[PDB]
Amino acid sequence: DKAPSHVPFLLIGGGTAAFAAARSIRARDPGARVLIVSEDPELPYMRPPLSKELWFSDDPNVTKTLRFKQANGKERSIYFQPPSFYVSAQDLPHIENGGVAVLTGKKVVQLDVRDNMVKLNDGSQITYEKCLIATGGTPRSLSAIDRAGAEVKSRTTLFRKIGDFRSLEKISREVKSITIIGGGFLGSELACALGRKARALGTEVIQLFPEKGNMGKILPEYLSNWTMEKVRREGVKVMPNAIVQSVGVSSGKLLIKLKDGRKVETDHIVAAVGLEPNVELAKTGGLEIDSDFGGFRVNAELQARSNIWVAGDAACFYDIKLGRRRVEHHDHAVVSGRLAGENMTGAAKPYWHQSMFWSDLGPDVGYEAIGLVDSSLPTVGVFAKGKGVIFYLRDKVVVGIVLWNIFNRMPIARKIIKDGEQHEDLNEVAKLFNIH
Amino acid sequence: APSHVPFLLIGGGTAAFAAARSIRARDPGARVLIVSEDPELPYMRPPLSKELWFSDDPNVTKTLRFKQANGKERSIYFQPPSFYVSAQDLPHIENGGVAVLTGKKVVQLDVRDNMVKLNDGSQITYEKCLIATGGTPRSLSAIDRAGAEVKSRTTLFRKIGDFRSLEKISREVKSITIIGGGFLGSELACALGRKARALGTEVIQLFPEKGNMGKILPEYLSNWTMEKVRREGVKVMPNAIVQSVGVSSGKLLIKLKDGRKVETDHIVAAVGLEPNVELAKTGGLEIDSDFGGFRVNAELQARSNIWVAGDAACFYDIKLGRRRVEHHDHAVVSGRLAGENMTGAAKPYWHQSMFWSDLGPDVGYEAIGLVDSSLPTVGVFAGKGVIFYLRDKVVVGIVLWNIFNRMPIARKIIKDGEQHEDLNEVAKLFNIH
Ligand SMILES: Cc1cc2nc3c(=O)[nH]c(=O)nc-3n(C[C@H](O)[C@H](O)[C@H](O)COP(=O)(O)OP(=O)(O)OC[C@H]3O[C@@H](n4cnc5c(N)ncnc54)[C@H](O)[C@@H]3O)c2cc1C
Ligand SMILES: Cc1cc2nc3c(=O)[nH]c(=O)nc-3n(C[C@H](O)[C@H](O)[C@H](O)COP(=O)(O)OP(=O)(O)OC[C@H]3O[C@@H](n4cnc5c(N)ncnc54)[C@H](O)[C@@H]3O)c2cc1C
Ligand SMILES: Nc1ccnc2ccc(F)cc12
Ligand SMILES: [Cl-]
Repeated sequence: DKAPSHVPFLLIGGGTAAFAAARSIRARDPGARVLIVSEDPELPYMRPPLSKELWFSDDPNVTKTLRFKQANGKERSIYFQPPSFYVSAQDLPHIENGGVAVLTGKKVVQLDVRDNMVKLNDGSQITYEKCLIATGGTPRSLSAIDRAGAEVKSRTTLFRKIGDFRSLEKISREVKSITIIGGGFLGSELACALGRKARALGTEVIQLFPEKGNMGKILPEYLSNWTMEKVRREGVKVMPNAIVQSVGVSSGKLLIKLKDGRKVETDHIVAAVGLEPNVELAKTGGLEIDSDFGGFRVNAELQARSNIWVAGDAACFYDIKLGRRRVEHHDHAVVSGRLAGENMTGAAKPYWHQSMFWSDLGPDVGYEAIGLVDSSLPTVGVFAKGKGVIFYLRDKVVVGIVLWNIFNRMPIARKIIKDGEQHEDLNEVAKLFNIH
Repeated sequence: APSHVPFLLIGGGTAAFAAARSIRARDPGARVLIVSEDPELPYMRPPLSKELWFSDDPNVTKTLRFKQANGKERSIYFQPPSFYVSAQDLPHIENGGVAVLTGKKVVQLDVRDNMVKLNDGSQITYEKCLIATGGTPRSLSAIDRAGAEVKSRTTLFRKIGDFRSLEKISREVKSITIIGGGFLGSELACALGRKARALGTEVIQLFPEKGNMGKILPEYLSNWTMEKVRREGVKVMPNAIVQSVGVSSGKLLIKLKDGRKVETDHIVAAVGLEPNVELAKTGGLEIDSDFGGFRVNAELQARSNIWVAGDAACFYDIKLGRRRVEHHDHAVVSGRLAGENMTGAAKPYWHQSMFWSDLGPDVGYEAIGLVDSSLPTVGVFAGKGVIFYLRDKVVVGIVLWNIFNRMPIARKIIKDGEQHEDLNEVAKLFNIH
């Protein structure tokens, strides 16, 4: 498709934050003409299903349909909207009452803030009246894998996109051993997914990471340790306290050497070791980057310059209640994207409604969280019967909450963090989550 | 006070006035309200440490008028009172105007409701707001830990009242000690030194650095400046760190960490500035933990309808990085820029501001950009000279020593960002051969 020379609303990146902004812009300006520029070839879609529901689908064609049943039981697509919801970029300036167009397979490579203009990888130039940067991030790699050969790189997956789910799902049906490097939520979710698939095929799934347990940087040690046992019981060989020294090929198999004496033989590697914000457009744009948290530095309204906002994983924003942060959650991309779209239509609203996070580690372990969640903060945990709540404290105030197997109570956790009261007994607060 | 005003400027100093003029020039019917905690109308401060001390008129303390370098006499006030309109008539007068509400302090900022609250309970809503609160002079821990008599005999020099009180003190006591080697402390030393020569009194200046402006100028130039300050009738004591200050038989006794002790009658502390950021709490506005002040972007904007300018603004310089500048011309430039952006300009800080200092009649300094003695420097001299401050193989700051009317040249060198193969050739641009 050809890109129009001018568009009122330009959204750079075609992910969750961009789509939520497009929906928000259209809801507030019913005749709005919104162009999304996406380097990926796919229309906007949500990523959480790529490590969860799509692996537990009953439909054996799930790799083709990309449909899944939600907790409510209703089936849906990973795509936020079907193609019929969008208009073509060529017809965008002509269609009555405007619409939302997605220019796929195109990357914005230059940003001219003074002239309100971008340049694409094919030389096309597009002027805008208001611009959203929603470029997300790029998965990090391991130094050991960067130093390894080309064969190792070709057998290492950085799990982010639909193509990664399709390649890894097919690999899980062809090889006998897959090793996941990374103890975060993504690595743990993939371990449970591959663990379930391995039980039916009789294959091997290994997860190794330097922490003492899964999500060691997020959950307290005792809860991190308990989570590791549940991941192990999903058919996963979990190796905590594991630092990769090198990776090589030995008789067709990948050989992982750890800083200790242990060695791991496997057929394929999946690296889930964090994200790097896509901030390359800051150079040509003269946009400030945050050296502490990374990403584009924006204010409480997600604004960088007069006609430029940033949302999603790439936005380092000022939280008037919690301080300067950068969040990499799905619901944050939705909330921050929606907020940006509103401010692109004159709302002038600060980030106020805190976004939630969630993770499913099998069918028996569900986590929900909100606010500042970091195992380095002091914590108070209250548990009962299997379930519990963990409060993260700062300045004698709750700044983060993790709900373990407690659902439909995120608004309560959100209000506790908003009120910012110095509680004399967190066990009484725990009763708000039906913990007695 | 009006209940509502389109343009509200918090603080009545250089940045506020420049913003009001800028707003009025772009929106000729604009109605601008300045809220100033001081009782005085907007005025420039540089004369308070220079021209007003070298005036021939013995009534200068009353007139607050001085002769410029051009020789034309003027007031420290930016405009006469007749230039302003009253706050009562501001919402009614044809074609609007600029009003100043003196003796009133904004004590609360409600960003959500576009509303401020004054110290007298008055509430004022706005459509666009400029925070130009400047800063407050810092004090010394040694003087804060001292008694009330020490505090009462220590001057923090910033306002008209400080000039009047210090001028009177210089005619009543025999020894004044300035603590601080910066531009303010050195200018006051030369001023009191000239005034002391006619009375035969004493002026002492002590600071921790090896010389005047040790944090700004390279060591060799800082030392040379110290000798010139001494020749103005000043006893300069470098490498001096105050350990404590007390009163001994009616005299102030300053005890230094190195064992030295100084007897004096009055102290002037010129040891830096603290940005007035108290409104950030109620306003939910971010402060910069590195440089201090309100954190704003390249357009000096904090929130949708709030800008910050002057000494209190920590802004992003797209060419030089995040900074906070405390110069007179920066308050003028940033204030003007804010006013333009408050009327839809959407312009980033681009025109670099200059600063200057006069240390007597024989030493004039002008500088621009990032000027810091910790940066690598190259000095080219001929009585006069230029000092280049380098970073990433590029000139990021320039100091001109006794070279005038060439700041646009220095400004262009920093803008071009060229990697010069020979800075001696560049010095020829400043008539240094
Ligand atoms: C497998 C997986 C599972 C997840 N599961 C969960 C979960 O269970 N719960 C949760 O809370 N979060 C989860 N997350 C995190 C959540 O998906 C992210 O926070 C969210 O996708 C971030 O949205 P975004 O719009 O900021 O960026 P992205 O979704 O990454 O979208 C950015 C898009 O812009 C493109 N782009 C980048 N630069 C340019 C450019 N210059 N020009 C054009 N296009 C460009 C990128 O290619 C990408 O297509 C998961 C993430 C992954 C990868
Ligand atoms: C004695 C002296 C000599 C100087 N000489 C030079 C020189 O030679 N060259 C140079 O480049 N620079 C010089 N400077 C620095 C220059 O004067 C300052 O950079 C300039 O005044 C900054 O302007 P401003 O608007 O940011 O703040 P200010 O001029 O300080 O104005 C702020 C005003 O706002 C008021 N205010 C604060 N908070 C509130 C509130 N909540 N409500 C209402 N009002 C409030 C403050 O009382 C003050 O009146 C000198 C400064 C001083 C003090
Ligand atoms: N000459 C000066 C006197 C007092 N304060 C100053 C602050 C900044 C500056 F650049 C110059 C000053
Ligand atoms: Cl000291």
